[PDB]
Amino acid sequence: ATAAEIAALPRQKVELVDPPFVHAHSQVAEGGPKVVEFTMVIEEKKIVIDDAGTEVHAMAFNGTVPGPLMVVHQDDYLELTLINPETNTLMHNIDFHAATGALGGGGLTEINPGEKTILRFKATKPGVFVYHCAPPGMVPWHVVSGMNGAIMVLPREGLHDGKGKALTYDKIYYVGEQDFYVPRDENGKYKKYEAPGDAYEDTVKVMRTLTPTHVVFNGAVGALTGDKAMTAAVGEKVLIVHSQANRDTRPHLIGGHGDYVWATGKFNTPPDVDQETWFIPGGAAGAAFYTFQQPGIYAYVNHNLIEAFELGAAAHFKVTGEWNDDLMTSVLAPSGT
Amino acid sequence: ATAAEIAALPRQKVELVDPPFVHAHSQVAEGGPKVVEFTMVIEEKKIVIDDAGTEVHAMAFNGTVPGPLMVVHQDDYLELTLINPETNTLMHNIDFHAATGALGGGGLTEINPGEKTILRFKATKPGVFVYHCAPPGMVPWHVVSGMNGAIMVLPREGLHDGKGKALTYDKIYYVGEQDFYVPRDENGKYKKYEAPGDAYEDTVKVMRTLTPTHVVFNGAVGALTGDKAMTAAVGEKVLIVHSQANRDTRPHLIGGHGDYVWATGKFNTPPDVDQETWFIPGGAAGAAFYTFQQPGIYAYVNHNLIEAFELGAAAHFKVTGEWNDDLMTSVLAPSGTLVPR
Amino acid sequence: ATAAEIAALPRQKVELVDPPFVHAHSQVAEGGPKVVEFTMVIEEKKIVIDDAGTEVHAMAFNGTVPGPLMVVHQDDYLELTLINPETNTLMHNIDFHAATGALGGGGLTEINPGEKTILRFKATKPGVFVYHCAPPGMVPWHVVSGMNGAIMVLPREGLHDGKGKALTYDKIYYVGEQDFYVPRDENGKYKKYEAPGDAYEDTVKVMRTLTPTHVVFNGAVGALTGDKAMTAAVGEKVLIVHSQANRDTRPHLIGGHGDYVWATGKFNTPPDVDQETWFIPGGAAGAAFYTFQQPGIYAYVNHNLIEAFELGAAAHFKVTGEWNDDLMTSVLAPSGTLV
Ligand SMILES: O=N[O-]
Ligand SMILES: O=N[O-]
Ligand SMILES: O=N[O-]
Ligand SMILES: [Cu+2]
Ligand SMILES: [Cu+2]
Ligand SMILES: [Cu+2]
Ligand SMILES: [Cu+2]
Ligand SMILES: [Cu+2]
Ligand SMILES: [Cu+2]
Repeated sequence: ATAAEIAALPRQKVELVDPPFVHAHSQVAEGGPKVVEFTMVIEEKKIVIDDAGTEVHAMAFNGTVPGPLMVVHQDDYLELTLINPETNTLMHNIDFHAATGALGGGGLTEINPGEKTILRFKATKPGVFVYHCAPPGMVPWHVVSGMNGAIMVLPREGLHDGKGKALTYDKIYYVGEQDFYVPRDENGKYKKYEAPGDAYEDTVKVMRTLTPTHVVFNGAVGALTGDKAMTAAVGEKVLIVHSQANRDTRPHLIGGHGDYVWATGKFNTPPDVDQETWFIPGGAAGAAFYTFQQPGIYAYVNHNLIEAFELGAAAHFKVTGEWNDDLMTSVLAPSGT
Repeated sequence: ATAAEIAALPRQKVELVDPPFVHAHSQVAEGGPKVVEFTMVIEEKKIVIDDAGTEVHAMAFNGTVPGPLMVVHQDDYLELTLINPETNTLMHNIDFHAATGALGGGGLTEINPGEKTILRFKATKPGVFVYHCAPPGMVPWHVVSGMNGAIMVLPREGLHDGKGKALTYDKIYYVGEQDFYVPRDENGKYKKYEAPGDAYEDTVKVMRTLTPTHVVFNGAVGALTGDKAMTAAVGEKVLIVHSQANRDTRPHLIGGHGDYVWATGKFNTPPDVDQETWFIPGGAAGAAFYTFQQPGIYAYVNHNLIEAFELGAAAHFKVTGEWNDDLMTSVLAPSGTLVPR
Repeated sequence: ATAAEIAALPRQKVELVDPPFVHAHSQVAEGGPKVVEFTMVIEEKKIVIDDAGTEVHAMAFNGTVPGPLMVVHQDDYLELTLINPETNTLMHNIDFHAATGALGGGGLTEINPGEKTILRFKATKPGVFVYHCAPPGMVPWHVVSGMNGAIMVLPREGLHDGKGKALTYDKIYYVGEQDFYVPRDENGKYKKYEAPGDAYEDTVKVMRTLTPTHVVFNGAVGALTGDKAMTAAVGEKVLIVHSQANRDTRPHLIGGHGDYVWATGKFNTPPDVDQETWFIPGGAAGAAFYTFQQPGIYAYVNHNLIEAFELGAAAHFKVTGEWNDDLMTSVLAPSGTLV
């Protein structure tokens, strides 16, 4: 498209919402290509990531870890206003893995506290994609302080299976998984600090072990449970988008499956089917579609079960509806032999 | 299917066999859906996992690590009687990743010592799938104590390649890979404990390093070697099911390939072909089909070679038959002069 | 093929070049099956791998880490002369994951210093494949001392997408990624050793932690950056072959994609498309095809960004050509209240 063709397209402003929900959008595009406008404000903030009161100095797009999901259609333009408020201490930027050129946008969006910038890129490839901060010389430190999220670039005709049949979800959730590297003192207790830059050296030492102290969804142990358990009903079709900007993961729905999984996250790569556990490499997003068939509490985990049940990587779905005895029944409930 | 329709189905009782063997089955289903019956007793038992004599309190379905492979066909029902004998100390249950509902059956099968339960599920999706114990609050410790295995839900029509041509194997093996996290003392020697519970706190510390001390097939270093090597002949078609309930692996047949690999384990996902090394994420099973072309000893490994040769993840195949110099020949054997060094 | 037919095939000798470059070849085969002859000399030598002067006693096919890429077509034979010079100290051999039999050739190629051997195998399967040394009983030590590379067995009709359209690259690069395990003393300083065997017990202790001290391309931190960046132009089609003989990696082109990725490395498995980050398990090679669309500097990384930017696994591409403002533009450059 020429600059005059892009000038003539409609603009749409979107209000973002906190993960794991996703802002309003249409699965099939409503209209020709648009320039879709988003704004995120970077907040350097303390987050508490476990029930021992462990703290992280988060570097949080729109104040959440992960940052929020942006949704556009293929060949729309995503136009981001990124703001780095004067109350922050570090320079930040943004790399969209969905984008083409200038290190994903990072080369064009380096903003010191008190600056803003506006980047536009054409979303030429359909899929779910990581975005993350990447300041030269400090890249993994920002990413493993929670400065990452994902976008979804839907095909203009919505999702389809490998054979071209429509897949339409009722619900969509976004699970961002985070590896944290929290320094400990000589007694094994997690250290606290009064500014992000005070933890830097201690944290690089833990990062270089390649062994996270915590692996969590939505920024904390247990965050996607209780008030934030994800909801569905028997018969509803749910898309679960999962990202991990730095480290591999292997998502699994305990008691369910991934009926269709774009494990690579890319919708022109046909999805795998009937998955028990799928694999998303560090630096990517993936998406699984499932139709619930049984009610109950489900857990949703990274299936390194030490990562899930010792280090924090477990969420719940609460699912209403009628039990199906054909699919599963207790013929004899636990009872003396 | 209604309760009445399920009741009218034929029942078949299977006698399980120990890994890496798989109980007798038919590749193509014989007749219509069935309720296929299995029984396993859980044994908490000390096992040795290396030639030094290192000792784990295993938590073993049917007394083996891995637990045995159960084979049914798509839309059969798998009906398991699971028994937790009164000589065990812990509650156990089972989660079938092939099943739908109640945490894969875990929510409906928590048995204390002295209890049994019968779970039935419809095997709706074809593939190989992990199963493992999962007591709430203690899940990884049971699974990395060996309490996991796999099932295979064959399509009713048997296996096919991605273009629909039949793939019929002559033998099958099940390789269960287990990461173990054994505590060490102040000088670096592995510790032994009187009961499973005495090991718990020291074992969780090693688990949280995410670094196994042992990574093994069939429960111990070298278990599938020597008189326990797997075997085949030139021309024979072998399916190798591989599972890992907790941690990634990357299987490889040294001197062979995976001609067709369902790396995800799911038979409605077309298999990769011509693979050197395939990848099975923790929490899953996969399957590779190969036709042997050359005789001799092969190794089958996790191709993190430190895991294979330092931590235990290496098996052998002994293959009989004639050597094929078209496929490979030593044009000049190692030769030269005997030099000082 | 009868014995006289195999004996009558043409023999062609090919000169290797050092990674990340690849020897000249044709994408579509030229003529019928041939026996393609290569020779490699193994060098044991000390290499420096980071800006602190840390040393590895490298075990290097053809004198490089990784060893060079050999390129043949499907149903050619690859006939390698492997030479272990008398100034080396260790026995070595070679396992081609592309080959069938004898542990990939390792059982037929065990050569002490002062020996040579010639192995021929039929390249029956198309794809990129690891090769590595594997002396029984010391396999991971040789591989993590750098003794590994890859080959490419192209289909005779060249590459194609999943629909059958031809995919023809202008350029090809081979990135071999290496995990090293360098012992440290109790102050955290990397240790140095007189002879390669002197480091063996300390190095296996590091190996057993499963945590590399360094993760590098072309054998050293920074080897493919700066003035050693790989190059392309806007409009150019580039195939990037990547291998890792011992440990998983997850390549990513920062500011680009893998337009077609044979993530398994095998050309009869249809490529994934539009990839951000692909995944190559330890013990395999993979290949990504991309057409560059934007000029400027790119980084090409293992996207565990701690492995990329703390442990060494980052390369650059320098790309010439015109900026495309349709694909990306700065609507407002970084700014505070005033311009
Ligand atoms: O089935 N997840 O442990
Ligand atoms: O070729 N297996 O090391
Ligand atoms: O986009 N690589 O960090
Ligand atoms: Cu930042
Ligand atoms: Cu990135
Ligand atoms: Cu148990
Ligand atoms: Cu599970
Ligand atoms: Cu060697
Ligand atoms: Cu190998």
